Amino acid sequence: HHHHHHATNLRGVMAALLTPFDQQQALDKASLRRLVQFNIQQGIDGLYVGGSTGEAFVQSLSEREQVLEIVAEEAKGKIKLIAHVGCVSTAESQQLAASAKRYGFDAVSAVTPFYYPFSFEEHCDHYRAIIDSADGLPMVVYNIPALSGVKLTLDQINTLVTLPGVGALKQTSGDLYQMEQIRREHPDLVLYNGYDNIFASGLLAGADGGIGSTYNIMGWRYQGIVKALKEGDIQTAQKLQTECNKVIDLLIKTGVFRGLKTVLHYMDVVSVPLCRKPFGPVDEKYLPELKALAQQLMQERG
Amino acid sequence: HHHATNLRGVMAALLTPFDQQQALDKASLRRLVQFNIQQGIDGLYVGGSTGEAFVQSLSEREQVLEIVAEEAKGKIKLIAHVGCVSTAESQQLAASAKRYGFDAVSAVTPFYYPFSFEEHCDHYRAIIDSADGLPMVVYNIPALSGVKLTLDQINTLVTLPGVGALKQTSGDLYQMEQIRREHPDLVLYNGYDNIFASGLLAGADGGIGSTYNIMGWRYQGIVKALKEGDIQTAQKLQTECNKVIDLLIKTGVFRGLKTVLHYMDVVSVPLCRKPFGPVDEKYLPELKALAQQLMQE
Amino acid sequence: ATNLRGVMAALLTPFDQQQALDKASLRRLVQFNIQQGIDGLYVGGSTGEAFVQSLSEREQVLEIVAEEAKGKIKLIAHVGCVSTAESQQLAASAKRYGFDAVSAVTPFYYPFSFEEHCDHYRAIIDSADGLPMVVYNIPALSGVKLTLDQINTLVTLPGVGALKQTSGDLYQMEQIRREHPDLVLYNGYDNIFASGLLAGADGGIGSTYNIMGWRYQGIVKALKEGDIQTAQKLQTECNKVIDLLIKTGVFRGLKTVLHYMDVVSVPLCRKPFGPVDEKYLPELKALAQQLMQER
Amino acid sequence: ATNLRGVMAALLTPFDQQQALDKASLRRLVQFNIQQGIDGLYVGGSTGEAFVQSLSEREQVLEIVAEEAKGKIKLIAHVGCVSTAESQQLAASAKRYGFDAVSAVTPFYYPFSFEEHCDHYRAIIDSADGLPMVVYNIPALSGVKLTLDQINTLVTLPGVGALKQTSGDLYQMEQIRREHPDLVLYNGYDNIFASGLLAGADGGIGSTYNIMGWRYQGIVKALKEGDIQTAQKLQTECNKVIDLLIKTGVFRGLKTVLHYMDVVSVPLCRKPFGPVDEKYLPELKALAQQLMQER
Repeated sequence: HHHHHHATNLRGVMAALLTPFDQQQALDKASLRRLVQFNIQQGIDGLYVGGSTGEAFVQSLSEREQVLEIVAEEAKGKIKLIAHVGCVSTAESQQLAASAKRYGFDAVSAVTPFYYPFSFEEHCDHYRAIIDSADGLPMVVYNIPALSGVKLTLDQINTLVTLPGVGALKQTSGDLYQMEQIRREHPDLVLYNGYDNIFASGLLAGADGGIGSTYNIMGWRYQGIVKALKEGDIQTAQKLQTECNKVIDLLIKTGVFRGLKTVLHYMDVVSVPLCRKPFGPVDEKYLPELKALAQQLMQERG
Repeated sequence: HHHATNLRGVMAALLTPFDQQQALDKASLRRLVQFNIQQGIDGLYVGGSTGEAFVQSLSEREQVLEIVAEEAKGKIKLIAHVGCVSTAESQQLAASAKRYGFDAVSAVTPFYYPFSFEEHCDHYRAIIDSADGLPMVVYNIPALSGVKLTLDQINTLVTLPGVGALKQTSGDLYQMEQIRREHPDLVLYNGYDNIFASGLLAGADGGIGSTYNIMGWRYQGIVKALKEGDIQTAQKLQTECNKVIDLLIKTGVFRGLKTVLHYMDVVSVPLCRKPFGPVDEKYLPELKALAQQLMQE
Repeated sequence: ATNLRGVMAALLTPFDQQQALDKASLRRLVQFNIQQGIDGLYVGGSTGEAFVQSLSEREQVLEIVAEEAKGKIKLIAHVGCVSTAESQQLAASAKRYGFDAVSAVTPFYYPFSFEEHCDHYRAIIDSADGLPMVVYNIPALSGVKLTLDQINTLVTLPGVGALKQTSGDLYQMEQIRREHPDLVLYNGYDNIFASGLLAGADGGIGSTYNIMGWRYQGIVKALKEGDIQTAQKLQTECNKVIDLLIKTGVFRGLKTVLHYMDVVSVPLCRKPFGPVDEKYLPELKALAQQLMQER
Repeated sequence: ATNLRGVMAALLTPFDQQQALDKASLRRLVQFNIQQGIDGLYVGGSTGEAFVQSLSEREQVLEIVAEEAKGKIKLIAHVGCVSTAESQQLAASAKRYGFDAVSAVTPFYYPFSFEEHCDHYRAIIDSADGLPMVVYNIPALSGVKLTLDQINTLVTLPGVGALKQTSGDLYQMEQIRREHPDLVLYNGYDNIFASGLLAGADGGIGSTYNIMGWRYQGIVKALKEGDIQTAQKLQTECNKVIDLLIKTGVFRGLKTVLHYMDVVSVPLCRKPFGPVDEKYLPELKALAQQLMQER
């Protein structure tokens, strides 16, 4: 499918960008800019902006557009930029897609619309409408059954990823039989592994990249896994995945987004490491570990 | 809980009319509000799931809340569903509900992202504060929210200061009985229309539901029949409601209700917002026949 | 199938200190149930710990219960196994012992297609040799998720006279009743019995009927007479007991209550079920005394 | 328990058109596996249709397999039942027949507490009298949802030497390996074998190894050689076969391929399993021919 061929340039390891907030839970613009540069300096292939990790679903459309605009100013032409524009509403999703186009993003993406049960035909129309509003930007279908409640069959996934204008699939599923099945059906499809804690295994199963939240603090590790596997150095790939999972273990305990924001706070990137309500603060007993992790990561990096 | 005793009854979960451009249809909203008042409904639950809240902006939700208050304040009870995923957004809507003179606020357990139980409690606390004296109706709908509260957690939520009711959209009638047993004075709304009679028997003392927009009097009739010990009439009414619900599930529930209301000369354009699609045209004869049946009744 | 309508205790299987069948306690439990005014017994079901018994042990229980109670109350033999052939054996034995009906749980563990489920029931019905089949639906334990349409096909199979509906979905209970006005339809979850009857069930089969079957008969009566408050009160009292039994473990909690009622010598379930925690013994003792004083 | 590390076929149990054990085909299937170069056999498991056989039938199969294979390849006896006592009888029999290890699925149908699962394993381990235990985790069929902490407790019980992990959660696979660097850890889902090895499994137990065990051994080899492309190519070929087997039904599909390889006389599973849809026979025959020519 030629739409898959035309999206070849989107293959890679893309950080799901966090949205920094200030003490009053408004956008912290200076921290957002610092975070974008910090990701570029890690050697990340691109950014996935306004996704789950960006706390999109506790932001308004206007807030999401501001983030999109700022990220484009900072990063357009330097690394790939995918705009997650998905809302429950098709119309809202289209507005964000239109804005992504205006700001010069390389792609758009939409989570399968959630809360209300929609038919598969309704899902397909949703993506079509957003693709039209994206005005040439390729679409990354975003599948995350754990949070969306949307339970697509493989046949449905196949239809979705071959809609005109779709160039990739962000597969946030731990089912690696299905990962292999998708690769086998679509040999040229850009296929992002969505769960960071199985990245090496997802690549082996057929993913050709990833999009993840933990890439913000250790994206070079995931780059290092791609490299190890390409060279056939399985031991280095396993070692890196194991180190990633030790960190993921801690972030699951602390809360993932806020744990990441706190680590980035000790890396001097984020000024105030809060998520938006109803997310609460990181428990203070985890602070030594998170600071320790921040120190560990800079020392292996710098 | 005995304070909020005035919130007991059968409250329609109000639909939000739209036009073919997907804009709010305010004329049809007003007509639908009056249609519900004329049916003898006890109140309206505004901007809930049935109201298509989660495909509207805050401004749109506020516009609807305002119009309903204009139409119905003082005539029937008004509950504003103000729930968003965001606490701050939910607080804005709660403050607006207060301004418009609603009798109560409500919020669905915040969804998509997993939140801890403590995070849920703080969310409700913050909204109650912004409601500034309006009692809170905790809204539990596990099937759509993905939030799996334990009974003990439900107990903690419903006894938070400012909480006067639970909207229990759950088919587990053991838990319905357990909630009634623990909280003898709690206003407890049955949320699944197709078990209303059984929910009342288990302990609910009223309900909030989408199908009440077209046949609210049948649910009042179940309440009446059960108060008089007339099981047979209660069962017959529930069976008739379920015959309708079978059809609505086939057609799509919100858009089916809006189509019935369209044939009743209430709603101009029976559309839901995208990504909801239109009613399959093969169902229109059944939906029209139903409107006629219900009007004659 | 109309004569199968009613309130039937899901009989427990008493065991001795060595986990073998305690035949004397079994006989005592059967009589105890008859004296409570139960309409019948459902023997060798989930509650009977069927799935930790051999086929010969299950036959032994069936034979003895028939000795005790045949002619006096209705007797339904749960003959269900994963294996069809094993299920057929028990069905043939039920017929020999003179049971009024057979029953089989949807076969579990391995996923079977719906037509495989249908063939399974057909085979068991053939082996039942004229005994009506009670289809037994319990999704929470069986893992089998039948659609309403599939339930409709199952309950209309030649030879099927009833459905034991162990589901808390009371929309579906009403739908089943509406589709099949004459079907015998047993409410399976004790803790919604009053509500299940209201939705369309015309009786029930349950584990807690062994210790308070008269309360459920009382709910049927109260509803028949339009005494909704009495029905609700009885359901509430049943649910207070069910709360405790869920804490203690239901089969062993029931056996322990029956032990304090002088019916069951040794109130053990079969391994891997463990014993009742000793800290719940005062509550279960208090419960037996209350129920005995209640009659 | 390093000696248990490897690629072990979950042996199918052949039956005839009467649904009786086909012992001649069992012996042939055992020999066929040995000649494929399999490391061992896991006997009377899910794939062996344990849960539609009597204890005696399961014992007969265990005895025959030991006769054919003892000392030539590793032998693991799946002795698991819902009942602890039944599981203990099979464990004692496995010991008598000279098996290298025993295994038990988490007991299913009735909800048991985690303590009750542990005591179940302790009892089976005692009856195995020195044979190491392979804890068998298969959430999708058993309905038992163990936490990582619970799995950690189980795999460290005295006498446990391995975990059969039939779960597609490869985060947990990695976590288990991280916690227990020396634990024998079998990948249970054949269609993610290469990925499970990468996450931390050090071998596997699977149903499809009966017809293409050498491919899985080839994946283990390719990964140790650091040849990722060959590991992927092999996994892709295994999944093309698995796609077909899932369409046909896996056990009966495997038996049908084996039939065309002249190993199994009658490719039937026991009722309530039905026969293969005849429209799939051309595909299943061609697969047999392909696989015979490849080996």
